[PDB]
Amino acid sequence: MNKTDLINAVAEQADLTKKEAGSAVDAVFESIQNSLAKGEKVQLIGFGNFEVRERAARKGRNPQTGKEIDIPASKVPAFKAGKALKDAVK
Amino acid sequence: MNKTDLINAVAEQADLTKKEAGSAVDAVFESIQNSLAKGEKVQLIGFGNFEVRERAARKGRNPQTGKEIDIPASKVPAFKAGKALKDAVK
DNA sequence: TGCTTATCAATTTGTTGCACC
DNA sequence: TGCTTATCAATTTGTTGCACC
Repeated sequence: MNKTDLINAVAEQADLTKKEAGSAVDAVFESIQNSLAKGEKVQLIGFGNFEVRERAARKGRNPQTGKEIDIPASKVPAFKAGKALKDAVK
Repeated sequence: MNKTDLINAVAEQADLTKKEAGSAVDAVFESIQNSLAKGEKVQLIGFGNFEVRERAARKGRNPQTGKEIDIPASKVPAFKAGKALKDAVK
């Protein structure tokens, strides 16, 4: 599924036009994104929670030279799936 | 931000009624859940990917007995953040 | 939900290039 | 928007119990 697919699925289930569904879908993920950008958590009952996490510094490898790379600590978005999601997948 | 806030933000940004925004938000979560239930990833440009991950078996510890726990393999929902989202949060 | 054991194990993640990611 | 390095490092994850709602 890509976003176009999701838009079509939403239009069908919510009984909206394609345009309205597109607007709706763009609005949810822009809104989740903007909330995370402010360090604000997003808690979506029946789905899951997004939050910003502080990731510690770590190491990577350069594939061409084989040299170790320093990866500095950074803020990263994380998602915690709710029970409904976990159950359906399992 | 919670689901109610998300619905409100959706109604405003997408120019939809609350009923419509409500239905759309529900349809988004359900569509994602259903796609994952079938093992198919939901890929959203910029934002990231919701996907199904086969988690290998692992080990834990019982906090009261100190005995090792065999954590079996299972399928779990995972989220892989896209570039626009990673950038906006760092 | 949100924190939580360990004289816990070990899977997982993140790294570049690809003129995009 | 997905593949991708490792004769790669090492953070992270995941475990159960408790205490709230």
